[PDB]
Amino acid sequence: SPGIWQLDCTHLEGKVILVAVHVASGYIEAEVIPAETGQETAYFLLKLAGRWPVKTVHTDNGSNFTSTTVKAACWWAGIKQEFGIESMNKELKKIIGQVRDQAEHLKTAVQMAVFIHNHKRKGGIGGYSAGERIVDIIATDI
Amino acid sequence: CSPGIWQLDCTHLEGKVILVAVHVASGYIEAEVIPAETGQETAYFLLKLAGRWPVKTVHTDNGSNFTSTTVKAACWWAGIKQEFVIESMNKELKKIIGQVRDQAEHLKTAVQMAVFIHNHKRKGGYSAGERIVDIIATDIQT
Ligand SMILES: Nc1nc2ccc(F)cc2s1
Repeated sequence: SPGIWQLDCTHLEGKVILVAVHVASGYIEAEVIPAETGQETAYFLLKLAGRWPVKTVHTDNGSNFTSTTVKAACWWAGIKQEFGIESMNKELKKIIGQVRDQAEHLKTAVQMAVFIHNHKRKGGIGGYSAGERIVDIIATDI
Repeated sequence: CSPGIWQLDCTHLEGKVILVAVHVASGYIEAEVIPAETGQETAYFLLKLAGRWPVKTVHTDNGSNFTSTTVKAACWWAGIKQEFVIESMNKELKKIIGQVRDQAEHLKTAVQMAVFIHNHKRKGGYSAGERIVDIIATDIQT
């Protein structure tokens, strides 16, 4: 189902990175957040939901994800939370390692890695990148 | 017009700076309150945008944040041509901001609520969110 996303917090360089994956496509969005809090998580989720048609979000029982602020954002946006990507975290961290030297700050490196992940040609022919896939899948669904 | 073209501009509200991106072919928008009207903040926003959508060309005015070499380096890295609608989009967005404000103390949150309403709810029978995905998918498929 094209409305399903997984969200998770992972950790690198002593910082927190919130990762969202579109399950059907493998498309990713990620951002370094100042602290592993409900407030930061809710803002991230609200931005995500204004951009893609988000219906259900699967997370673990981490305190940021079970927070009242996240519950409120999901309620406002009409998102169903399921409690309850690890390979995605691994792939994202791998790409981060590949570009890390091209930025001073991890926050910039993370966005470079998202770009690379979503846009890189897969299987030796155009049209099968994560970013091309999510667009095709969502368009076909509507 | 080409599905890879976006316009970016800054607008102001309550003494804060709001960076706005419009996908020209669809009317879809992304916006965020940014800490300062700087090249660094603009470049970060643009890198995130470019990691999410296939951005080929960005139109802006000659504001110092848009002409900065940090924005230029981001465009180089991401393969984006800079060229030096949004007017009305700014007014539209501000109107919605007032309408969602009841669940948003901070303008930061309000802005994202308004983007959500603009892209998903307004149908003026497709939403801008449906249109962008259909325009881009059709481009990919051809
Ligand atoms: N490596 C790690 N860094 C942080 C930073 C914050 C936090 F809450 C948990 C962790 S685990």
